[PDB]
Amino acid sequence: SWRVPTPVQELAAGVVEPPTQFVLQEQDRPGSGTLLFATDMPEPIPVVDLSRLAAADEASKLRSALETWGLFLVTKHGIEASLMDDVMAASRDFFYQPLEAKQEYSNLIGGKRFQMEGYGNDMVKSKDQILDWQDRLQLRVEPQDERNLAYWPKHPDSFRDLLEKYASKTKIVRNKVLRAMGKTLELGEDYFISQIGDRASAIARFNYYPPCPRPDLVFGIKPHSDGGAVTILLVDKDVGGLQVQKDGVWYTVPSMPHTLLVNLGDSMEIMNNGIFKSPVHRVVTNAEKERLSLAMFYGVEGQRVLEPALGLLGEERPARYRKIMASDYIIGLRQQRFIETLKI
Ligand SMILES: CS(=O)(=O)c1ccc(C(O)=C2C(=O)CCCC2=O)c([N+](=O)[O-])c1
Ligand SMILES: O=C(O)CCC(=O)C(=O)O
Ligand SMILES: [Co+2]
Repeated sequence: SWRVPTPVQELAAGVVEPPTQFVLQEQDRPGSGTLLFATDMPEPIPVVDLSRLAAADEASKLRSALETWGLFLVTKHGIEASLMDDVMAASRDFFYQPLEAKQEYSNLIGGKRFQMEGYGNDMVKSKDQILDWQDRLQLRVEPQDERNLAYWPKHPDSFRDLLEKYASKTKIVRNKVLRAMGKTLELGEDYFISQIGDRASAIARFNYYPPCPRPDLVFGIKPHSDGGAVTILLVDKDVGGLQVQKDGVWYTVPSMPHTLLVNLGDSMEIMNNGIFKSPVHRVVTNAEKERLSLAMFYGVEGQRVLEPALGLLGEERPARYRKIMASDYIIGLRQQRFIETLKI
């Protein structure tokens, strides 16, 4: 039974204690037993005006942010507040539907076996696995010919249209960030555009974190780094919870309305020879309100061999990561963090 979890939104309704499968060992808890989860992020806060990324001072801000945090907030990103609010409303609308309606999109293929795409939870591997306090709807967006539209919610009926339009807007953001990164690494503005390739990948993950009566005991999403090249994250109504690790310390990622958060993923850490790192991040829950986010994961095409860019290497700049085909990295990332296995 334990390999077929009931959605946390159901298990959380009205409870005053988290069920045992969500409770972390005391030393793993946010605050490690206590109620102080994270430190405020010190100034300067990493914020990048995406419309001015060709100005030298703005490019410098992007570089500083990537060296320091591996992530940054973006303003002037070209996405209407109306579209951001509507795509997150469509997500909320879906999660508020009855369990049996959402389960038509279940990622448990016969109610028993996990796959990534669909509505439900991440894979449960071992009965001792501590589960995260969240549900998610995860969908293949690109390459468009690999989509399985049977997993895309039909209600509200504008869900697909809104996701398609939003993702076309975050793809613009992806391209601007990647071009700025090729330039600052002196690899050519185009370098990462060519890396992701014609069949560049895009996955949409709608996260739903129910309120938790004991946020000191659980993770909304456990510490992790993302697997792709860059992630573009939208947090609905800027509800707090997202935290980033730097030097063993957990820092609150600040909220800014109508902004996006851009963070690097493991594929970029490999490609850029670890000059910038893929940041480890987590979500802590709260007692008062649900929290919703939409992560757009952008990665390289499946056949691309991930390796440190030749332009970053030389006699005194050895490769720090071993070569691996992108699809094999993602599979290995699924089944000690996985990117450490690639270090040489
Ligand atoms: C959830 S994740 O481990 O960050 C994550 C998982 C899979 C993918 C994605 O499907 C890609 C391709 O399909 C296969 C090659 C690698 C590439 O990454 C992404 N992505 O496109 O960014 C992220
Ligand atoms: O909900 C968030 O703010 C973070 C989501 C996240 O880390 C992920 O979906 O990989
Ligand atoms: Co993440």
